[PDB]
Amino acid sequence: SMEQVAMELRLTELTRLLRSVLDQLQDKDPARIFAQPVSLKEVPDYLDHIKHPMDFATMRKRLEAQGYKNLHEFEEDFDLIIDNCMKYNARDTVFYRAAVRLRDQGGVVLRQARREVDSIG
Repeated sequence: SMEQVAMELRLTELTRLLRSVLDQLQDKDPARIFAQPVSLKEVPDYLDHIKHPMDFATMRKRLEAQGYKNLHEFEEDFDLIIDNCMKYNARDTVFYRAAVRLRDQGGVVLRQARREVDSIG
């Protein structure tokens, strides 16, 4: 139908916007701490601690499959990156500290994203 197409164009444009959001958030991680999944070869107990692992490469795969229906779903995955890190790693670690800085700096980007998503519909 024409409606299904219109809907598909909306999703494509959301995907376009979320791709720009993702790039902006990932720039706030210049150390690439959150770029890839925690390695289960190198941290073999990880899934005993963290039940829903997440990382920027995994978000990108979902994004490019158009698997984010709305900004909330995208934000859920970003929050998992941060929250998983802040539980697994102690406060006095470069990992924890990187998550805090990513959360703080990401907030600005996500605040405008939500306005843009609502604005453009």
